[PDB]
Amino acid sequence: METYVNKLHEGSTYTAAVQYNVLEKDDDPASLTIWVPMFQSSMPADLLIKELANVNILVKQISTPKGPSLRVMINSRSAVLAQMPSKFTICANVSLDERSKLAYDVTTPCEIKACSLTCLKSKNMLTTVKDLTMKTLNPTHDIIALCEFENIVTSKKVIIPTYLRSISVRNKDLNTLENITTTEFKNAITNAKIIPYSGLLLVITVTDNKGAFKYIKPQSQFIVDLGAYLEKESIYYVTTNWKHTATRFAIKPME
Amino acid sequence: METYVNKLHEGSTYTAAVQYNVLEKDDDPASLTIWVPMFQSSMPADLLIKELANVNILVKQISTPKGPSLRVMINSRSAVLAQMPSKFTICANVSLDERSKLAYDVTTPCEIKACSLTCLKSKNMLTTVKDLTMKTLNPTHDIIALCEFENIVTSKKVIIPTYLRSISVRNKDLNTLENITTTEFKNAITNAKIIPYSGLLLVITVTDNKGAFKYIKPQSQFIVDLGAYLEKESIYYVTTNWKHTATRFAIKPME
Ligand SMILES: [K+]
Ligand SMILES: [K+]
Repeated sequence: METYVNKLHEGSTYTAAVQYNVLEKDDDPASLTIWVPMFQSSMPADLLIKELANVNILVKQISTPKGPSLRVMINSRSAVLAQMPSKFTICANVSLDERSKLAYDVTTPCEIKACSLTCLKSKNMLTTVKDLTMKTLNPTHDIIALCEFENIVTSKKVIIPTYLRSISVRNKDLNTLENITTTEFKNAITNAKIIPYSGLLLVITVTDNKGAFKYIKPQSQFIVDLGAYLEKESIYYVTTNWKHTATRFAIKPME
Repeated sequence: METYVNKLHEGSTYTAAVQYNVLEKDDDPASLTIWVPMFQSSMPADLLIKELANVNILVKQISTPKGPSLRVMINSRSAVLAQMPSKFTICANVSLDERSKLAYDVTTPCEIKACSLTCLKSKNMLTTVKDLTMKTLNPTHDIIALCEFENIVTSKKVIIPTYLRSISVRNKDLNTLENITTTEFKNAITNAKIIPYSGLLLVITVTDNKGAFKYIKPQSQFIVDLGAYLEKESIYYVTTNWKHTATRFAIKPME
């Protein structure tokens, strides 16, 4: 099994962000990716990944008010994985590969092809997009991150534009935008990481609270979902073959 | 242009449920389907469809907290279509066909290939799945509608299972289920309609409020989204080629 460890946060207690790529144990197997609800651990990541790799996964496709969902079961957990959610539900459209299909309401064993563990800061130092929608007043502009990938098989470039937040900008600040797209903000976008979680997850390190980072807790990790953009993709194919090559941004007047 | 009128409700004032299948005006065109927020009209449907067919549609793909979305603009509206939403946003993953792609933030004219108008009861006589999630106490069972289609090109059968509601069932009622899956309920499922809206929309006529229909307003239309199940399909292909052949149900103990 292929394993991946990315120590974005290098403190002893951290938030584990775990994603498995799996394959139905059957002829004509469905292929799908499962991300586990975040949980805190204190076992060093290079040891925790060995435990994560040894679990057994079963899935069941079900119908919910939101549409098709996958019920996930994780067992064969070792003692440290008491820490880890073992029953939970994820979106089937994101999780399942293009052309991959599961019968409904049948508990289905899956073989693990790969396991990725990303270490993030503690939950109180994580900021979401939803968190920030409650932090603006009559905004004037949208901030979008432009996530650039190269498909290493085809050489094709791919841009995924992901919404970050809306803000209000003073007219005088528009001349250079320097009070909004501060040096801190620009460097944080340039150096942002995209890792295998929620399909893909953009992680921006918020180094202070000025301008485009206003009302964010300093030294937070601002995490952003890309999986909604991967519904029609195979997530395992994407995390194997889409090389993250750059992150840019756009500040757009709102519509 | 192909047009479709389904008079499910045959009163003079009705809720118009309108869906357009369109094609980007370009070489290598994207194909997509747009459904319009429901609105009330009193123009007879066989006349309103002529006005609906004459509109002009433009779309713009944008990024939002929920992922990729399509901003829709409708103009070339005649006087009666003052009644109709002319600017609104829908989910891009449902709307856009498999393998169909739009550049971001570019307002894009679309040619209308087909227009469907379905007449539903007035908004106060429509019941949603969300409405009913607030109408049960420690439920014991889920009710699922099993929507059966035949693909008329390939002859393949397709079942879309859609969640309706959860309910609590008395132990004594389980012997025959007759107090839950009443004669009224059974006939309403058998005779349910699926029409081109929200991708596809299941419409169940609620003929009374007993058993599986408890806490629903009598003579309501219980409307259920199938579009979440069509993300990886082409909606125009589906409404042209998936013939609705039956509707069944399952009452499942909850998990
Ligand atoms: K997918
Ligand atoms: K679709």
